[PDB]
Amino acid sequence: MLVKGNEILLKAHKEGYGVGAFNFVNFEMLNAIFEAGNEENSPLFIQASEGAIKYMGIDMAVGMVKIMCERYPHIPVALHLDHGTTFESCEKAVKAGFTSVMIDASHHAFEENLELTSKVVKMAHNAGVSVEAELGRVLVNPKEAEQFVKESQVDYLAPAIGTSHGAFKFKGEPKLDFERLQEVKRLTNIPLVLHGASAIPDNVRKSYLDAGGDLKGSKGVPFEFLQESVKGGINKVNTDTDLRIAFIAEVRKVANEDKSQFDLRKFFSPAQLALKNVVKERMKLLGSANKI
Amino acid sequence: MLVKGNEILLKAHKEGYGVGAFNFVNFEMLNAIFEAGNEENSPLFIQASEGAIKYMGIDMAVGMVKIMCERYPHIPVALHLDHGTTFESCEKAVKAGFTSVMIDASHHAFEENLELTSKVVKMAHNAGVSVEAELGRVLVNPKEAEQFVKESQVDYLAPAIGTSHGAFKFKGEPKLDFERLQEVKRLTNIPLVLHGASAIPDNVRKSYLDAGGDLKGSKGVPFEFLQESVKGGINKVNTDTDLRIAFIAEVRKVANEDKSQFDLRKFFSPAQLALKNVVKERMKLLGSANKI
Ligand code: NA
Ligand code: NA
Ligand SMILES: [Zn+2]
Ligand SMILES: [Zn+2]
Ligand SMILES: [Zn+2]
Ligand SMILES: [Zn+2]
Repeated sequence: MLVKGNEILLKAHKEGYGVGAFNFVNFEMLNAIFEAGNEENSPLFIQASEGAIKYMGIDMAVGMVKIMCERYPHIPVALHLDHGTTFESCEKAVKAGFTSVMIDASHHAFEENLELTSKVVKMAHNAGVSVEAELGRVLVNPKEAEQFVKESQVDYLAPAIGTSHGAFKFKGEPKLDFERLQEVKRLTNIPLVLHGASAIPDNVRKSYLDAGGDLKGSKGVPFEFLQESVKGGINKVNTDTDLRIAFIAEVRKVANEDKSQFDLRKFFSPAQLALKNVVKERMKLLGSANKI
Repeated sequence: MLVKGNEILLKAHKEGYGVGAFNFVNFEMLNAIFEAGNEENSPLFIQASEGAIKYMGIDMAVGMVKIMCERYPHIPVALHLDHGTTFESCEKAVKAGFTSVMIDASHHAFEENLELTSKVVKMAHNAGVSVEAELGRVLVNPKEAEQFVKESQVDYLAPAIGTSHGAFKFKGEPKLDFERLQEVKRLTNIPLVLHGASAIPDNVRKSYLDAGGDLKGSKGVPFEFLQESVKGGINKVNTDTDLRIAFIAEVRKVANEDKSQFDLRKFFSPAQLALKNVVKERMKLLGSANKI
């Protein structure tokens, strides 16, 4: 059932596992994410970026998730606004029925970030909705994180410890500041969020290139860094790129191998399966499998 | 809003125009169809095959359409089960919120076709749902059609007048029996349905071939035959193949021109536009534009 984001992440926080936060932009992605959670007996964070919401319509985004929740009413599900850019955007998500909203003001100075975050928190908490904020761009200041969390009363925090959104994360070898993660965790004692957490698994890379795609030397967060992140206190692991590559790899493959194929189901049933499997493996990696 | 299929088709019947019946299998197809209906001020018949319902789940098929209707509440919309093959399938569609159901028993002899159709009609009319049936494979016997409609109470009839499904309709020159259509129309005085009515326009074919697609010498119903069909009494024009070809053309196109592209919206926003334009033009051709 559809629940406050903090309901899910407080449990992950206390028990020391990570919950994948999986972006979707249409029915096929959403269906595959839900089937993965059902098969791995794992809670789900479902997130939609502002762009995904513009594409679907916020009414469709919420509506499709509510249908999927009724289909799998035993799975805890949070519906999360990913990288909300304005108070008004977070407010619209709250009104539409999102159960978690992220406000990204990390590009502002501390005082302005804190002020905007606090305003979102007041609004969202009055409506029973949980709030994520971000600190750091470059890396988080743990004492700043400590005061930020206490002052804003935000539910979870994304501290910058060395990740970038999308492919092409690291200018070489993957590096994450785990001692800084541990300090943030110690001082804030709340669920923490990792952005830019796609790993680009080798099998997903191989299916994408074998289908003719070009990943342009992208580097994901290695699996061991994700596991060490969770050990350091990460409880929400934002995952988008991995899903998109796996999905479009299969779409490209169908197009290549049958130039007369125009039944959408023939493109998107294998795409769903590939996406579903990435999610299932990620739920096992992060420790959310069998936590229902 | 969401209305009984007969509400839309009775108006078309009485005023002598055709309403396109457009199949969907996911959100992108449904969104494009609805934007077309909104931009051409046209009533909408939205169709889901049994395969599409299995792919989406009938709860999602109905759910997404209801969301779309609330987004465009000035548009009359019927949600129609396309080629229901059993009573139980039609009954499940009625229970899920479909407003029109088609039972295809045209492969049975007249007596068994009529018996199953009448059983579906009694169930669906008790629930306020309209019913379509089919006669002919062999082209329709107009005198059978007259008795069939009188005895079954079915709301609209698909008579076989020379069309098959999907691509590869005519292995030569297009040809439809308009004399037999006019007779069926005169004897039944109900809305009539044309199955296998995709035209495969030249521009859609070209886009698909331009993107490396292979249409294997497929040929559709020419626009002038579709217009002569509506002149003869066709009021519902089943359209599916044209939508898929135009959609997948743009998908293949995006895959070909950028091997690093894996943002789903970059594949499906141009796909939606190409599908919307096919639908808009078809609505103009059939005479449903500006009938809202
Ligand atoms: Na987020
Ligand atoms: Na039909
Ligand atoms: Zn992010
Ligand atoms: Zn971020
Ligand atoms: Zn048909
Ligand atoms: Zn048929």
